[PDB]
Amino acid sequence: AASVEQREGTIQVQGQALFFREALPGSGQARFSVLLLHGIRFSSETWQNLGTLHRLAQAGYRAVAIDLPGLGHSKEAAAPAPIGELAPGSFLAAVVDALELGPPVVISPSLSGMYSLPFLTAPGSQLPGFVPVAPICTDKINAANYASVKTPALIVYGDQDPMGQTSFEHLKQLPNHRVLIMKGAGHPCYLDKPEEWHTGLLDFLQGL
Repeated sequence: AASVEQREGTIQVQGQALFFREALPGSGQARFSVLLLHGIRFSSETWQNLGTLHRLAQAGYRAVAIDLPGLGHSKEAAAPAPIGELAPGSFLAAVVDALELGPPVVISPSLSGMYSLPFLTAPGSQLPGFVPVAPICTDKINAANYASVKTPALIVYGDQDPMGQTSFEHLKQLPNHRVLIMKGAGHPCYLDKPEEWHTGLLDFLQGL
């Protein structure tokens, strides 16, 4: 195909440089943008090697994966908050603004929950789609705020992941959601069953 991918992996966000990898259609046109976050043991590089950025690009989407503060090639950036608490919801807004992605579908697994959830619930921040993958901090957002989010959600998790069921109890409070349970998969379920993950993901993005 004619998929263009760049890793100018550098944008200034709240005074710090963050690394990012990107893949887009090539014509330069895309239905909308998809922002991918990562777990503490991974980074944007994991999405690249898994083929996700490329897959999404050839399907007509602009795919952008960043490295969160202190991880990956963003090692010298300082995290806005410590593991244990929510990061400012305005952090990802700055990210989106620097890359000029426009309202994006946010894929948020594990650790990134601390960044994505506060953003999903930020004032006036109505996203096109949200794809949580056993995020942390789901219990830090109260029912009232979850019920206020109208953005479509695809709750994905592996049935072998104890955080799957736990986080689901809170996430199910999202008004518009669908569940994608990956049988025989663990916490990083997208790595255990790539085909099932990519198929479910694309199917979801199509219905937006």
